[PDB]
Amino acid sequence: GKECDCSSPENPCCDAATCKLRPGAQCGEGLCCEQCKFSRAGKICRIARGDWNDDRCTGQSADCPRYH
Repeated sequence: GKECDCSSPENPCCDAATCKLRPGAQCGEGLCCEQCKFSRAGKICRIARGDWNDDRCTGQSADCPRYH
């Protein structure tokens, strides 16, 4: 599988030995993740352009997906 919580091998929020959150933070990298923390759900992890469901950052998500 793949547990690379982050993509940077120098990030303090993740770990290179296991490519995953090293500290007790809540994320290694994303658009809705404070310095080692999960933003608050109901947040905007992106901005669609016409009609659909925005990428409301979840209370357990740090990056942002994409529907359109």
